[PDB]
Amino acid sequence: SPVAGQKYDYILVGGGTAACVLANRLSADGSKRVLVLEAGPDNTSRDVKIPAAITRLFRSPLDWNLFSELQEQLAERQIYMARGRLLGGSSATNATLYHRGAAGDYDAWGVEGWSSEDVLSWFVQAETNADFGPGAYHGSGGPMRVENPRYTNKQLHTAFFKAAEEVGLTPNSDFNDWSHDHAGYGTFQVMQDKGTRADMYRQYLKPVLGRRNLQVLTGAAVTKVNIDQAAGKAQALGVEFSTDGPTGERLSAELAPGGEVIMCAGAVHTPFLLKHSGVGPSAELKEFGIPVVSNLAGVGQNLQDQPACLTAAPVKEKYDGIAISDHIYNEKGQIRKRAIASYLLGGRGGLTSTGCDRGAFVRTAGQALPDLQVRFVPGMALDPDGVSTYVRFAKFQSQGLKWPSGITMQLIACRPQSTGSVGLKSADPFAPPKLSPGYLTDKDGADLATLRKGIHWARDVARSSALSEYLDGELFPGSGVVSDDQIDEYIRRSIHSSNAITGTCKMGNAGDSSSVVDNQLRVHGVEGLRVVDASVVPKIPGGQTGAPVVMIAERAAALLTGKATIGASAAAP
Ligand SMILES: Cc1cc2nc3c(=O)[nH]c(=O)nc-3n(C[C@H](O)[C@H](O)[C@H](O)COP(=O)(O)OP(=O)(O)OC[C@H]3O[C@@H](n4cnc5c(N)ncnc54)[C@H](O)[C@@H]3O)c2cc1C
Ligand SMILES: CCCCCCCCCCCCCCCCCC(=O)O
Ligand SMILES: CCCCCCCCCCCCCCCCCC(=O)O
Repeated sequence: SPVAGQKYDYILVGGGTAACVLANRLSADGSKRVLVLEAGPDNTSRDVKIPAAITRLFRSPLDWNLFSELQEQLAERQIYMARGRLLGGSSATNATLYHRGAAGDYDAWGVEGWSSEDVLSWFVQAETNADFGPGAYHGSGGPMRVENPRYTNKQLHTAFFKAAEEVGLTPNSDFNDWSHDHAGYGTFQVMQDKGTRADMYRQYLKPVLGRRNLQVLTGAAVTKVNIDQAAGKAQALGVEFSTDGPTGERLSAELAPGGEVIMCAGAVHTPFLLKHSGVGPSAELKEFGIPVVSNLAGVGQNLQDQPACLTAAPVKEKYDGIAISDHIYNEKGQIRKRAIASYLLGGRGGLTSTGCDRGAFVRTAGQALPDLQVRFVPGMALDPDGVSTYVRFAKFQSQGLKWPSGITMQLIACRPQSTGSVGLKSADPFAPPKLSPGYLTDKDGADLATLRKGIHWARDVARSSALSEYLDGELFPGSGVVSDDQIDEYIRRSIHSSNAITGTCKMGNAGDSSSVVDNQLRVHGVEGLRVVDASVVPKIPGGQTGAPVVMIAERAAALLTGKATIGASAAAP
């Protein structure tokens, strides 16, 4: 209906992080008609603009409210896996931490034309940094905004840093500078613009909505990619979607000649939609009577996510009032006047904080790269599940209760060895995917050992003089949890997502049989079909995954507009 009689040069499935970048770059020269189909609504929520309101986005209407299959290995629990559902996607609902990982993470992909030396200029191009000028590792005029956090907990941030120094960890002045080792303690930069969320809707899509060659539909749930097995090769024709949920008429947006469909539905929904389109393991598609168009083993495999557990400790009675929970709420759960004023006057104070923007990368045992990320929070978890405690914190407002003053250290396996999957539980394209995070399933128990040693590291830091000055015992995991076996069980019962999720449409070299796309991001076995989102990441980098997604989208846009090629190698004689 809004696409009737229209031909598009690019159809983007999803309007999330990658999609906002592509919509911007691909519509730039005015020659090409670009359609964006987002299932969620427009990006207008105040809860998206205010970083501390991440607490309100979990388990909300702007989230997919996805739960995993029962995990036998995690005390037989379903795991919540937060995913943004609106223009800007998960960039609109995330913790805003700005990480690229290490040069070694990209070289470890071993994909031609995607080495650390290939990707660096694409990170730098995207970047405007308020605290790092132009140099080998920072750009200055890109659409992203990155800055040092504009909240500082004067006692607790300083005490964390001195405690990490007291246990002998080195500082890292810039976690995105590849001229030095990834490990160390310091401050995570944030995708914020003077303390307001700088999501990829705000930075890439919203500024160009005036473009007549760009059409963005919200409330538009893609149901499958339309693919024709005519001439003698599967050819994308366009995309089926409903603007009215499961009962809506199935509409078809149509490609112009030379048109491509680009999957931008993210590492959960892209492989889900490809399988509904006949692209996936033939046995899984047959299960639900989906005709096999491209028998591709890798689709929905290689799901990598960074699992988390935490410690938490209260402060002494005399340090009551010093935590971020005290900066945001008073003792009745009323939002502090000082926090509102600081946010509106100059974009500072507790409302600019996602809480978890100071920390460390640590090697638990002589690894080539750090296996542990620590996120320090100058406030106290009231649940061993940190995402649950954030939902609790949002619900706490106006309850007339006082949130106890304390700290948390979240431990993340940032370069995990476990993999999971995403597939189908039904033929209905509106049903939730069959989602398996696969936490703690690696053959050697490496991810569990990372988190157990993480808890020992957090206890060493909390015991050090600088922090123990403020603290008064331990709430989580608590004095009941001391042996290696007790810690493992605490981890199984409390492990939660740190919200990465990559690798379900793995990019790979020619000859790599686990790959779903080539190094041009083309889906194997289909013409005019690409994936440009977190799905394509072969091997997850350490740290949060948003900045690598924007880098991949920037480079794909350059490839599709003819501004760049990918690979590299001189022809053999
Ligand atoms: C709570 C949370 C915290 C995070 N913390 C951080 C952090 O601090 N820093 C960081 O860098 N990274 C963080 N991440 C990860 C980062 O946000 C993601 O890796 C990145 O945003 C993913 O980009 P994407 O384009 O691949 O997918 P998304 O941004 O998820 O975009 C996918 C889009 O597709 C849409 N979609 C799905 N199905 C359909 C359909 N059938 N039809 C139409 N549209 C559909 C979705 O609604 C969504 O808008 C976090 C993630 C979350 C969820
Ligand atoms: C954890 C609780 C998070 C609280 C966040 C909501 C705080 C509400 C403050 C009152 C609204 C402030 C004025 C509106 C600011 C609108 C967002 C913006 O335009 O940047
Ligand atoms: C925004 C400030 C809220 C304060 C809440 C109290 C402190 C709790 C720390 C929670 C445990 C670790 C952080 C969990 C981070 C969840 C966000 C994310 O993963 O994207």
